[PDB]
Amino acid sequence: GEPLYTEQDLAVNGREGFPNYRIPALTVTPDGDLLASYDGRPTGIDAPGPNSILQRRSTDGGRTWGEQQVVSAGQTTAPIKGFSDPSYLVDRETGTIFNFHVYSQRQGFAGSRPGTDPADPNVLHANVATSTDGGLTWSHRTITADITPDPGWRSRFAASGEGIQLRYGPHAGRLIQQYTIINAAGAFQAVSVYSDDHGRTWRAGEAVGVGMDANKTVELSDGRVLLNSRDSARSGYRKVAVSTDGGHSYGPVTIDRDLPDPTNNASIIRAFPDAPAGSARAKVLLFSNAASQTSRSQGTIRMSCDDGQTWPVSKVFQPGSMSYSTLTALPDGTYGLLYEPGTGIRYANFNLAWLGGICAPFTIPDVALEPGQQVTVPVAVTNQSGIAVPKPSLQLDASPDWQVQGSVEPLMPGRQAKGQVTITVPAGTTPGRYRVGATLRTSAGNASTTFTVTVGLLDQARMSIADVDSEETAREDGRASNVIDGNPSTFWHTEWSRADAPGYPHRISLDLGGTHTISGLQYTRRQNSANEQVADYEIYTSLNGTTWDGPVASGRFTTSLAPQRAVFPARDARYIRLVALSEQTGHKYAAVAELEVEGQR
Ligand SMILES: OC[C@H]1O[C@@H](O)[C@H](O)[C@@H](O)[C@H]1O
Ligand code: NA
Repeated sequence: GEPLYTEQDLAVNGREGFPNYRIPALTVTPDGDLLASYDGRPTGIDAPGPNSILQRRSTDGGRTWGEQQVVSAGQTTAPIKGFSDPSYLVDRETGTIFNFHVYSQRQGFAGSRPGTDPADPNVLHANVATSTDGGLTWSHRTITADITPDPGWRSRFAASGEGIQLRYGPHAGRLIQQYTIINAAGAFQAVSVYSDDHGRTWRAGEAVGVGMDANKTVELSDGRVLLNSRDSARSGYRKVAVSTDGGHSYGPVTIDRDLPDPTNNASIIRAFPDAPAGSARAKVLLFSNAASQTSRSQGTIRMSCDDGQTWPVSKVFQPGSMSYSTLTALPDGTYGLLYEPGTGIRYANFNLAWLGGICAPFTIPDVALEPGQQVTVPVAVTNQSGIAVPKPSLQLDASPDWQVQGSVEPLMPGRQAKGQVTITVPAGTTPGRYRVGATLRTSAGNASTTFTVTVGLLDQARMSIADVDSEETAREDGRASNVIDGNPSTFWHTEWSRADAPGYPHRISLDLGGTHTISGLQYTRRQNSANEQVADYEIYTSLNGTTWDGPVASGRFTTSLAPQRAVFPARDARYIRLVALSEQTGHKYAAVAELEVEGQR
């Protein structure tokens, strides 16, 4: 029915006993009682500040809230004791409550020394409070010696927010809390901690990932576990993985470019946690996070109705500052959102009608073309809503001076719809990749997708590296072929891990896959570091890749994060070469996120 958003603080900084409140946690009890947990920070810092774990209770479904009670009390007189980064987990089968948090002594996450004795003051401990009675009374234990089977795992902390219980498959019942660890080589890794015995005993799964951090899991309509992680390598995105063995082990980790993230915690839940395995409702996920690649702001809810493959629906809940957010499914059928507005801990409620979407994701393929050209690309709407909509329309958001229109057949339940998008790119459009937004506008909700229209660039897929002067592959992935992989988040980086690596000049040559009329090169700097930016440069081209004609163009790049063009009289060529002559502030290394070649396909 009617859209609903509502919002109210639970904690403000310098009020009710602490000068700082952070790190939100939120669950629903087998009663329907809502529990909000969070850091009370005397000295305003994460571990090892002598922090407390706090909690409040709503016995009327999120309208009103009881006293600010202490679950875990920090010791601020020496020996100091810190308890921080809270995360709930309900076992709805026994109905027991867990609340995981760190127990820190002298050392934070950074300086945690290997070992697992509770008494050791240089270990950051894994703690879990236990409550068998709805979260009123609490028992306390230290589980580090159970979840460190690799001795070089020198550090750990449970991902703040809320954890899961598997409802399906051979592992049904299993409780799963996510951790981040530090291994011997000091890489940040993701790992599930689980219990097959309702909390009695806990163990660690197989560590997966590099550049990981605070991360969450959700069980999909088929019982697979989706991991969704914070990227500590600062990609601008969420990292993702999947387990087919109930959180023991995950497959390859990828950057999820559907999911821009500023290096912040995020949350991912089942919208319908009790639905049968395999059902339409069992594929529904809500995702909350800072929807900006660069700042903790524009908090955004996304809805997936296809196990998180596609994310058709999104809506901003907070324009301004928004750090950690966590979601929880309410018994009333609405949703709890506990986030960080900046003044402490806020509690928000929304319903699915607020989100304002239609479960009907659509695909419109990427298209390549020269300027002057007209092209029809099809639309395929996968109507997952199961409802009739007489007259849907397609709004497109393309460049100001393009000729664009969208169209979509009537929307029918259970069956797909067809649509079309015609595009004319006028003569004189700047060569580039154009991200065009498409919106499906309908009576019962909107869905939207993006697709790229490449204008006068050559196909990267046909390209290869012909030569590179220098590349780092030992201590990080700085392969030259990264300039032609599509991903501004992966880069070429000249060797750095050895001291005798060359400085400038640097060189990278592309083989174009064939001979093409070419007229320019677009350079994209490395996005997450500023000391390997190319300044002075020359460009060369070749037909046979050994006789080089040039410099055909020359100049100096800016510190602009966007693609920058270097243009030259059109000419046939099978190869193009970039010579980086200098760095922006004089440094040894070059990094390049992307090279595109302006030319005729
Ligand atoms: O030695 C310089 C290196 O510094 C590292 O910290 C960085 O991750 C590398 O990309 C490289 O720039
Ligand atoms: Na790249």
